[PDB]
Amino acid sequence: GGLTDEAALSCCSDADPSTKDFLLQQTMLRVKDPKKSLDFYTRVLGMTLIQKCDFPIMKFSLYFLAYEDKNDIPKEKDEKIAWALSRKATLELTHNWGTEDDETQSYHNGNSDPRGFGHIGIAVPDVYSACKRFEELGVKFVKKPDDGKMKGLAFIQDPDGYWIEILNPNKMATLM
Amino acid sequence: GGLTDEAALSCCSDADPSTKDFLLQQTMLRVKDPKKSLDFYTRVLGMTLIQKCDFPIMKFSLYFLAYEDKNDIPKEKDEKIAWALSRKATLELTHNWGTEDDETQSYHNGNSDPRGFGHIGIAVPDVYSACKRFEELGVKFVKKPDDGKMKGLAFIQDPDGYWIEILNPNKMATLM
Ligand SMILES: N[C@@H](CCC(=O)N[C@@H](CS[C@@H](O)N(O)c1ccc(I)cc1)C(=O)NCC(=O)O)C(=O)O
Ligand SMILES: N[C@@H](CCC(=O)N[C@@H](CS[C@@H](O)N(O)c1ccc(I)cc1)C(=O)NCC(=O)O)C(=O)O
Ligand SMILES: [Zn+2]
Ligand SMILES: [Zn+2]
Repeated sequence: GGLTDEAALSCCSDADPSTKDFLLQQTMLRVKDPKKSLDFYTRVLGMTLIQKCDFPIMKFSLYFLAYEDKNDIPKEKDEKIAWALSRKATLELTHNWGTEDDETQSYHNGNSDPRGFGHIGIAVPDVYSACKRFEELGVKFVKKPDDGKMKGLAFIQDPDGYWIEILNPNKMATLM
Repeated sequence: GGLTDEAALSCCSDADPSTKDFLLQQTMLRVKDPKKSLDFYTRVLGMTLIQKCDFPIMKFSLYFLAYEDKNDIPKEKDEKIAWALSRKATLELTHNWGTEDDETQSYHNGNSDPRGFGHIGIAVPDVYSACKRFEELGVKFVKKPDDGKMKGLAFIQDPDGYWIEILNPNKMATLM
């Protein structure tokens, strides 16, 4: 079986005071073609590009996306970086230059061997209307809301095949 | 080369009004042994276990961790699930029952072929003092702050080998 509630709680320690201002800032995914990824995360999911970083010597670019208002992005370069990297829950897309033209390359989504990472998840007001719009836009589904084992939640895929869960927090209580 | 700023902006669309309340709620990682993972995320990183879910029929448990105050967790079951799954920036650890006793099993961190997912990142007030405490606790480092190419940021590993970046948002402006 799994851990009992009691055993799980027994493995948890209270937070040391030196970790009090820590925050979960980002999740990083590698993307083959940033033009496709930027269109997907902004047009389909409504995220905002808050910061683009280029490192010519190492041949890669980074794209930070988040659910933030465009009007809150600072104009000054140094303030912009400090603000972008101190937002909670950002998505960092890494583009290693050249992958978009290489037919033998692709990234692995973690859901087939060898497994590891599973998904990112977006909380929405209504899974059914959000998925109706996704179907209208031609988005590829891993799991429609009424398919699979757990009903009421969905999995879509981004341009690289990463899985994105679509969930409504106020309808999850009957799954357990 | 990579995308110019102008070309990147050209691939972004304004957010459709039906995505206005969407939020980036979780990142899911599979963990071999939840006892080790819970101790690492709570004792080393100071996160709080906000919700534990067990699915006996499918043989797995889910552990949601976040930088949230323990006193804000609702007491009622249904309110607790709605609150936990509407927090931004949570970490979902999936335990498939039995992996902790299987010597031939382990998860892949995404940083060696086949690559995909890279890391989660934690923003802290001071990278050097946080890493000093991590060293005192026996945490395994992928990259100490002054090693590697980008100075001032670190990468530590959790019990499964997943990479966790330690960064100070106010010291990143000179890297570009
Ligand atoms: N054996 C699986 C175990 C994990 C698992 O099965 N996760 C669920 C989504 S719950 C999840 O990811 N999530 O965020 C969540 C957490 C708590 C609740 I309550 C509801 C949803 C899944 O993929 N279901 C497919 C289906 O139902 O057909 C694995 O390794 O991925
Ligand atoms: N070829 C690489 C490209 C991505 C990459 O190299 N990322 C950096 C951390 S920046 C990153 O992950 N992050 O959040 C970040 C973003 C913007 C800034 I400004 C600073 C840090 C890395 O791993 N450096 C190792 C080293 O320096 O030795 C890859 O595929 O992983
Ligand atoms: Zn990063
Ligand atoms: Zn999930």
